Amino acid sequence: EDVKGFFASRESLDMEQYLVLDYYLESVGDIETALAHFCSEQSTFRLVHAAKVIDYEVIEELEQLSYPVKHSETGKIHACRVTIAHPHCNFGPKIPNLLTAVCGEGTYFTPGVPVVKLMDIHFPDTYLADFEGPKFGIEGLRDILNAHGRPIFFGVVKPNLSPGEFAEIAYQSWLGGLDIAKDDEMLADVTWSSIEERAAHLGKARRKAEAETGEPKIYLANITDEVDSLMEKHDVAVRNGANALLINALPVGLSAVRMLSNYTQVPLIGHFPFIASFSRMEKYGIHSKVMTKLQRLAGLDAVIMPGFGDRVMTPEEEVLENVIECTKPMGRIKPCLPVPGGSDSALTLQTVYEKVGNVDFGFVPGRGVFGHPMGPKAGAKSIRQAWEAIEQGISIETWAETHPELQAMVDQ
Amino acid sequence: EDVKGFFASRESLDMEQYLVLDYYLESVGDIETALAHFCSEQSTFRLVHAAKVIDYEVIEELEQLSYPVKHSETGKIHACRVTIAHPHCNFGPKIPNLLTAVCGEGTYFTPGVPVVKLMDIHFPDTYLADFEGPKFGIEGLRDILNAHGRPIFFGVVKPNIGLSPGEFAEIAYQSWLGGLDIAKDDEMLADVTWSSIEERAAHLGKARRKAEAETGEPKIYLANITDEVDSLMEKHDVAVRNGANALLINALPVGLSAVRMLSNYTQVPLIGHFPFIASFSRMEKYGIHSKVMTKLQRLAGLDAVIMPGFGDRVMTPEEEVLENVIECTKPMGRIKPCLPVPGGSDSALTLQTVYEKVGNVDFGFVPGRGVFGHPMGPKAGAKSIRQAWEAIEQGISIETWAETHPELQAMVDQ
Repeated sequence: EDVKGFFASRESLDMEQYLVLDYYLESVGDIETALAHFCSEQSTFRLVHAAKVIDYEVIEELEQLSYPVKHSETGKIHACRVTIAHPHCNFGPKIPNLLTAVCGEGTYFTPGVPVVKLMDIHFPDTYLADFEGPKFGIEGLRDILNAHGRPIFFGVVKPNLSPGEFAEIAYQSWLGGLDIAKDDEMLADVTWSSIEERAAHLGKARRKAEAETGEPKIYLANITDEVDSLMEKHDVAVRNGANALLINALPVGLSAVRMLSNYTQVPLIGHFPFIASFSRMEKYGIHSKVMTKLQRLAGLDAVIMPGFGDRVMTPEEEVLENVIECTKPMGRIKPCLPVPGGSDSALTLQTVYEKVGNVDFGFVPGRGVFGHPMGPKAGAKSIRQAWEAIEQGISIETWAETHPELQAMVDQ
Repeated sequence: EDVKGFFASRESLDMEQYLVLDYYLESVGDIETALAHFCSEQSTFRLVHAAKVIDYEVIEELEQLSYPVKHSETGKIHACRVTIAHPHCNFGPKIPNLLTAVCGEGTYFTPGVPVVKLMDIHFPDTYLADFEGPKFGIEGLRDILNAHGRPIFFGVVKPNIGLSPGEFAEIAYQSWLGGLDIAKDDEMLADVTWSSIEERAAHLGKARRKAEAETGEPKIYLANITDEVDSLMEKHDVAVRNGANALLINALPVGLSAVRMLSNYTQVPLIGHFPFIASFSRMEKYGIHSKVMTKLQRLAGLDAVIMPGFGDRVMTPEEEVLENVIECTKPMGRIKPCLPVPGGSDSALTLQTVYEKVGNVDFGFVPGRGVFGHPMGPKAGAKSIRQAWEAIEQGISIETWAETHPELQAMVDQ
């Protein structure tokens, strides 16, 4: 009768053979018993195949679960933070198998553990050695744009229009200094706007804008589609002048992202639909930073994510942790570009740069580029003017005094 | 203000062009304003491309959101049930594009609507006409097993992980001799180094064909082929050439779109398991109802869907389990019904209850206890399941039947 077979010191294990997982959970009844059950349900106690508790913290006794969950369990309720060593031989370097083991039936259906949140995953170099990661990363993107020492400026072309109407809006934004003009993540391959039609027009406007400005520009085409169509969509879009591709990572699945990443001739950027369904509860589900880390592992060169601003429904601390997962060392896996999209404009650029602490982010003005009173071109110009005020250590308001496009933005 | 441009009568629309979505939500501020914003964030107003409110019911005023979400909005909080017509021309017959539209950025990040649960999807026949659905479904599985007028009996071969393919094979073989239909891989044991798909399948395939010869009855070896999307077809071909005659996939981990791809390729029934689904479906008032995922799995082409089942220790309410059961079996255009497999705290002793709750024999039964851990072994454990079924058919109680049936009596004893 042995709960203690699911407990090990980190020092006693060959940690190259284990992933390290961090969970929040609420247990019912004897704590160590619940934790062994949790370990057993996610694995087997085979010495080679059991997941093992390497540390835990009891936070507090609770009078009640945080969320009502049907359970027949009897006993004291405790909140716990738990660290588990999980042998990666059980699943291998395969994203669906990883998900199955660390957030699968054992994770959420262990008797006596009704409330669980997967908080972090740490991968040893041995495990990472079987993954490719981003082909391009931050520095591949910067090389394409010849954009050095500054944030990367994104524009979501509004509205969503015929390929030729879209095209002239995008063209103006690039002329005024935007790096990347993208499709909305809800705008892929449809009847009024096929990927073939859109990509031809946008590719022509992109190469024209590169010749008129003397600077590289990116057309970011959304190719979200059925898994069996993604390679063909890549080929149509690239042939026509898209030089970066957007994918909705969770709706297509992280394994599909990995396959497209191995194929792609151009940077891939991931958007965030679906993730909130399992990451919003503060004490249940999967931390959004785990997903950001997984998208990077799968090979996205940039990750669009919720950003800063009081109207964004993700805590600021959580945004900053997602930012770090994109940029931090991870074996030989390239860093990807964090693109925190909040209630942003020329007026919020300084705040975001200050919160991030470096220039390795993408900025997406939600308003005041395409909504700017002087047009899309002057809206893009106001963003570049605000960046230059920041480089000079001058206030936005002082800079605006001599730069009319930025002044119009301060006016609203 | 044209809040009212996002409101329509169902009768004013050509409903063949819309999906019908049911949401629970908690709005902040003016109700109809929050609803129009919700509609707009998920779509645009263009007469062709806007999602529109066709009905809503204000349930109550709340003092506080059900969960404490970070939000700036101020105002009266209301719980609402809302019915939205969403034009399917925006996304087409494409599972990832569907998910992006109805549970994506707009769904969860509309200002003034911090708490949302997607409760149901209804698809018109027009939209269903571009999907295949299950190739085999319930009747294709019954035809393979020649199992009619009874549930389909599953057994998860256990000890689950860390066994030899030859060790695995003997236990599965006894269980088929005992009367089990389907011997399955663990959902956490796919293609790994001490137990490759090629070695398991060869051994299990040989035992299945022997058990068919020994019993005179067809038997299924259900092989777990969960893997990276780009390997699934090759794993299908290895398992099938070795004697797996059905394949198990973890649907959400591989992605519903990859399931659709394998369902078009497959020569054998595909069965979906449920890992991951709970991370978004457990909150009573947030995320996606599990029945939506069951419906989507069916649409993607799974022939059977393993799901939480009945029993006090199962962390899914009974009413939710029964809703999932019906999503598998109900009319859905020309989409075949799939076999619901509600896996609970089950044994020979709980079979009558499940039959009673379901109300027909179109389910899979998965004992958790008393088959492989039956005092007399795996053959006697499978036998006790079949004896319990026979007692149900005669309208005799389990304990009366057990008097003359030793294998069943042991289970009554424990």
